Amino acid sequence: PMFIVNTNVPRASVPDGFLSELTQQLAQATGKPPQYIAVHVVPDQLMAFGGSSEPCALCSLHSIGKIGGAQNRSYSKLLCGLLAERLRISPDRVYINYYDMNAANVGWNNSTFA
Amino acid sequence: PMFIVNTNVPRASVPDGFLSELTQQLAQATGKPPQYIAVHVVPDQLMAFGGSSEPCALCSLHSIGKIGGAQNRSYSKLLCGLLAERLRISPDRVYINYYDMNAANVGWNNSTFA
Amino acid sequence: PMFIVNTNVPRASVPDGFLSELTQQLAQATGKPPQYIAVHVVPDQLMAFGGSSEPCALCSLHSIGKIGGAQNRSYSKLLCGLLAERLRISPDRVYINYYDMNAANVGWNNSTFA
Ligand SMILES: CN(Cc1cnc2[nH+]c(N)nc(N)c2n1)c1ccc(C(=O)N[C@@H](CCC(=O)O)C(=O)O)cc1
Repeated sequence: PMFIVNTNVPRASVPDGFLSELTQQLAQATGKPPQYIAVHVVPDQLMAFGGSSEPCALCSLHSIGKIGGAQNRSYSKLLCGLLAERLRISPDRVYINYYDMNAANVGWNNSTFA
Repeated sequence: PMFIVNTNVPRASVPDGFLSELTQQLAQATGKPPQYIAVHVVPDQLMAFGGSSEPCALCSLHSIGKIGGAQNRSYSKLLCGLLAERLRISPDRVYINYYDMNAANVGWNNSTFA
Repeated sequence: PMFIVNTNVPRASVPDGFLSELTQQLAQATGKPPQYIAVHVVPDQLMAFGGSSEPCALCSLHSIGKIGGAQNRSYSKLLCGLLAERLRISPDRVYINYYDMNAANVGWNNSTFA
């Protein structure tokens, strides 16, 4: 799985250990080994949410499977909780786009997962 | 709806007010209120189009519905027009990927829109 | 086609010629004219892969057609090879998401490719 957060929160406000916390929490949430979890945080972005430049985040979670109605509700609670606690971003200023990827459409290690 | 633009145009060439103009015009174009619109501009990027480093842009528009052939032609005219007028990017050096998101695959405020 | 690479490798470690090589090799691999190839490299990113912040890359290839099982395996060998040779990223620390875009869902030059 791959989780990306783009945010206008400044770099210095991203706490040490945030990438490792995201890795462990997403490994637990997706049921996949941490070795497969990729995380990417992009601070200092020029972005607005609802016309406002107060703290916000635009995010995506891609996974081969483990994506669906109830699962995505759970991921949204988990990830909004982490963004609120660690980055001080209100959950109503976060969007997360979820992508269920087919194995043939994910390259890795000179091939794909197909 | 969520609109992202990545461009090699420098930050100082992004005019004041641009995020608000994008918010307003996308609200009108999609039929969703400004409150739902997120916009994200990423200047100073290392990118080429057709092998050339002349000004260019790679963009995304994500929406739950309101995506389709005629609508996407209209969005492209609107958004290429804005990028040409405000960022001086030729419309033939812009790509915009459109994504019709399922409500269950969009998270916000601790849940999803399903 | 459009290829994006996000990496924690620093900007100074991206060699001169990288975007040009990606453009030429992707034109060759996809069979599309280089005039239609867009490339984008984003170094200096805060990211981790599998619990490690050693060099890694999260990438996307979007194309109208030219996407499929065998084609994506070939692209992954080509692109992981380039990332290893030029950026010193191990191929097992690379993810590439492939997207077969409908022509009506790609804006360009004030319209779509439909
Ligand atoms: C971002 N959204 C949530 C929201 C709801 N439905 C959607 N439905 C679709 N199809 N797409 C998106 N993006 C949607 N987003 C959003 C943002 C701000 C207010 C808002 O300012 N509400 C007023 C009025 C209260 C109310 O909405 O009941 C307020 O003062 O809080 C509502 C919704």
